[PDB]
Amino acid sequence: NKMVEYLTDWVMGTSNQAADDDVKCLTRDLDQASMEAVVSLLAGLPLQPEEGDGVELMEAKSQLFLKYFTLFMNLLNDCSEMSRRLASLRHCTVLAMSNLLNANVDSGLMHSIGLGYHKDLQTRATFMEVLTKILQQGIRPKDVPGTLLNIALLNLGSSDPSLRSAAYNLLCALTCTFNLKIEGQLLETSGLCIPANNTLFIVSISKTLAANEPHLTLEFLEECISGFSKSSIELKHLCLEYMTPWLSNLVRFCKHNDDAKRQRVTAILDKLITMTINEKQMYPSIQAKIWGSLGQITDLLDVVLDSFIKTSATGGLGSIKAEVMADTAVALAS
Amino acid sequence: SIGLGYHKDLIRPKDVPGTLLNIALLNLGSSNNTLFIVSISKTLAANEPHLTLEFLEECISGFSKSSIELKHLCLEYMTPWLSNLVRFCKHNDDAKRQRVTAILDKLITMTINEKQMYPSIQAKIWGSLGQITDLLDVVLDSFIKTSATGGLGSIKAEVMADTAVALASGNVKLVSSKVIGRMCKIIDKTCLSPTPTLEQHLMWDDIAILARYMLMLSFNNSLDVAAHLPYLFHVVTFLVATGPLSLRASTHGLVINIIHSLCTCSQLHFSEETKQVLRLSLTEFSLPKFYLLFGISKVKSAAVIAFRSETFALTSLETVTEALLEIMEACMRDIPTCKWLDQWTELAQRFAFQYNPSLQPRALVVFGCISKRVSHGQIKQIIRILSKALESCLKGPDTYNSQVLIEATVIALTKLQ
Repeated sequence: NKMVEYLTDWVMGTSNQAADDDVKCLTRDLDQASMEAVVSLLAGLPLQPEEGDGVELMEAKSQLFLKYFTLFMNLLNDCSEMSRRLASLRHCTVLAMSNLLNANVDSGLMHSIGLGYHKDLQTRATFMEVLTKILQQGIRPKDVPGTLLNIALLNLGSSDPSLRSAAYNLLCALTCTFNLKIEGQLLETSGLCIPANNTLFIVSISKTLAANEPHLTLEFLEECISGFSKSSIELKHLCLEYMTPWLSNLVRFCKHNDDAKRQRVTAILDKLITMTINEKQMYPSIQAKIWGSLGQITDLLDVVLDSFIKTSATGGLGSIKAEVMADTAVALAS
Repeated sequence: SIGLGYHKDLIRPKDVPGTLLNIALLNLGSSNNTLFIVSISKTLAANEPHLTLEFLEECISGFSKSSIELKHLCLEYMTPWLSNLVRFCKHNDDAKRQRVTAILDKLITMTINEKQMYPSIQAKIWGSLGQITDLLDVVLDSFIKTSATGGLGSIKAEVMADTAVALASGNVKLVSSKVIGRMCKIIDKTCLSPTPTLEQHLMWDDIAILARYMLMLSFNNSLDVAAHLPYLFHVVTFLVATGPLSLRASTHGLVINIIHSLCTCSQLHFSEETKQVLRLSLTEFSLPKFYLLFGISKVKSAAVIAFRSETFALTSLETVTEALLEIMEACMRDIPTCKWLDQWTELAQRFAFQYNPSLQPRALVVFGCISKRVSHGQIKQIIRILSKALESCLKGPDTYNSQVLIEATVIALTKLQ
């Protein structure tokens, strides 16, 4: 593990220092070879930090893993958009990242969950292929449930056939491992030609998972509200569609005698209010879908109204937040 | 002069009720009364479902000129009115029929154009208009006509193929049966004006357009395989390694998806061994050999090439048909009353002994490979087919078709005997 810190410095040492076409091609070839060497070296390599300053293993492992992961992501995110090397180098980098992640289970996904949404759908596809392997090796895997379910459900309705296939295989793995009452219809496969219009299928899967398995109902909601900002408009519509079936479950985890649970519910409601205030293009959809459904449940009215009032005090009189929440009170009332 | 209600930024007197109600409903939301307007629209649609035609025409017309938020409101309060269109479906008026055709065409143009709200547009309009079992025939006919006008590989054709999944979400059996029956009917009716190959036929555009419908409806058992398996196998046998590379990949994906749906359908309970055979078949169908057998070789993945816009030998078709028959007979060990081989044998012998330039060379081999009991009439017909093909090759300049038919007859005899 010692030489990793060296060749990591060597890797992407001149990712932007090239100045000549021949120099650029030679540096790209050298980077491809070095990436191949690092990928081969990290394959199965445990992540054991050098003995630190009386530190726990968790902190040193997180620091080292984060250093390598950010180095690799900086290399790859700059590696998109020498001309022939652009694809081989990208694949070598992502293979190295996969071999790093698979080696360390409770030292990985914490900082890797942000690659699922990404911007490079090819990157995301590989990420969900990796997670499928990991979950089949028979952050604790309790909170990983909803966080992974959101990623898989969101990535089914993508615009790349490979991405949808990867997401489908991920749901197959997650349902098999976590025993979710989705009646067990999915079977893992490859070469599937998943149709592009999977809105009804994803929405039905989410509805059945919510009703049959309202076990998590919080990690999924937090992840979906977080990722609703990071998606595109069409996927914003899809995400609202399969998140509407879940907002009903928030009632049960609202009156529980836990301060952490109440704070989590309050944060979810605050994020939803912020989404309502900010997203103006699809405003009637957001109202009639989220708030028009949240109003139909009697228990959560006190919490929702209190969040409205607190955000009104924070935003200030005459501010966009005040007007938005005054109007959305009409939607909540109905 | 009623058009001024559909303003810019800030005549029978019976139907003007709806033609003015549309203006009122749209204008109520201009600059949060969306819930009120939507509820008013739903209540009017239910309690007063009298016209349901002038109002829909007016709303579709006004959707084009509205704003994005106004478009959201328009879809929201107009979706409740699409369900009531079922009443004016069995009506015995030619004018009403033309009106419904125009309305469906306008909705199709809206679905194709406004791609921003596309998930919501589909789930609201088509996800509701599918369930009305009376209007399925009209919807599918308009779909096929629009796709034909676009042609294969068109934006309209792709959008219709994608929207067929939404339509079939509601009524899987009806739409699946309609699509399969129309494709089988086109294939059969191809036997009236024979041409040397299918890609040279006049109905090839129809065949290609209807194939992608099955490709998109195959996933997640939206074709009801447990009832349409023989026709799917028949179509695949006639389509294997035919047409452009996109269609070859589509055929491969269709077979893979049909096998997957058969393996993951809950309407047919299977023993452990049968499901194991099916899973092994799905594993084998992705191997490098079958990619060459389907003609989709030197492609990394079939799905990647397929969702975008080479000579074939009868030995390959024999191998593919044998594999499919293995899967089919493996399935049949559990369904006691299954008559699938009878159906496929009937649909193969139908095309085996009737002349055609393109369907007969394939059909003879498929019949030989699939048949379970031959009789002397079949043998005599096969031998006479060989004799007539030899005579045609000797006389007619078309050497390739005659040689292929001779080879098909020889292979059919080899299997049948």
